[PDB]
Amino acid sequence: AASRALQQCGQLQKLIDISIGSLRGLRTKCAVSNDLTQQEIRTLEAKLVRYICKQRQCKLSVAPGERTPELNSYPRFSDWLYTFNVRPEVVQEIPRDLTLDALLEMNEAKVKETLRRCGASGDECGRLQYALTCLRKVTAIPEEVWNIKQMIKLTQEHIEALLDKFGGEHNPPSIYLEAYEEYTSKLDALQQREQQLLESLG
Amino acid sequence: AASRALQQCGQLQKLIDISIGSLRGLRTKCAVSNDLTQQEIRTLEAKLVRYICKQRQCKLSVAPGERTPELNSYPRFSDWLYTFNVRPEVVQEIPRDLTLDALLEMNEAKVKETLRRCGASGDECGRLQYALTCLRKVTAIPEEVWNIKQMIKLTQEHIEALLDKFGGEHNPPSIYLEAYEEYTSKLDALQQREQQLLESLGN
Repeated sequence: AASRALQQCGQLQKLIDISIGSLRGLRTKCAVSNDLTQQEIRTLEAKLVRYICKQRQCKLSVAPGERTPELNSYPRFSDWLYTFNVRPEVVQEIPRDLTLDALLEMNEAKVKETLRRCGASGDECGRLQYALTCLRKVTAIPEEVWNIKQMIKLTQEHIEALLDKFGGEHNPPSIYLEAYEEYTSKLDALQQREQQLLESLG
Repeated sequence: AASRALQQCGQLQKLIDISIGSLRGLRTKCAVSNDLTQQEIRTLEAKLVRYICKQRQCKLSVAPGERTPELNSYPRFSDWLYTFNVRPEVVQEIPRDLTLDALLEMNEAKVKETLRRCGASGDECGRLQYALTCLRKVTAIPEEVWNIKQMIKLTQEHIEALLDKFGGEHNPPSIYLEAYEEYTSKLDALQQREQQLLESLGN
């Protein structure tokens, strides 16, 4: 179990590193005051949180007894902080032995006071408090199978609704065309993943 | 301009209504403790915020003088609250004359005390405070043109990096395959929109 978990964290870390690069590019090379830039930042932040959660789940699936220190290093605290755009001068003022696992364990008043000691902004504290709540909520082929099937049904219904409201127009709005492309793509990704899960279950 | 802005708000509202339905389904028909469910909820919340901001931009691009009350009704405050999963018992305890435009005008202490008086949770107050900050940051064909071109370059680089790290594998991880599909799709959506913007800028 430890070998499989460490391999998965390493794969997840490649996605994280790529995504952190793209997030920095959106934040520095794009117009941040633009509503599409903001949508894409939020979407990439969401993927990074998912990848970080999956690394943590991989580490916790192993019984605690001597899961290799390489395995215990995932997820990386700096990756999570960078996901929520914590200023790098604040990351440098963070204690070395402090981990995301510790933040999850403290109460809300202690989290905020710890962030303030590092110089975190009031805007930065609410980000991480919200992030810990979204993180804590999350912390199985058949359970993944059922959930993916519900998500396919909703995605099919979303596409049908979009087509009902905008289909067959000769000057379709760009904002509709973006949703059409994304959701028909999402349906194909989900249907593919469902086949992967039905095989794993079978 | 009032006619065009109202028409755009109407199109945007159709996307909002559809998206609110899908968000409710994710929250009620799916496993909310699942990390893919959470990603998809976050992604739909992001689109909803974008649609609401675009409605607000449409209303504000028109000079204020007698823009029709139908136009002034966008965005709808309940749509924004539902996007951040505010409990309906809290929505009912919200004053009628209270608008999203007013919350944007208040200081942080005023926002929190107003939310608390409606019975909002501590998790709901920080959620909406975070939402107002993300909202306030946002609140033009050539500016859209330039931004899309930067986003295309990053999307292309993201795909190239995905293929560098995972391309040519015989058992590719599902999580990679999901990213590959999404980003190659996103590149096609961006490049199509770039064509549309280059046409509008041209004329």
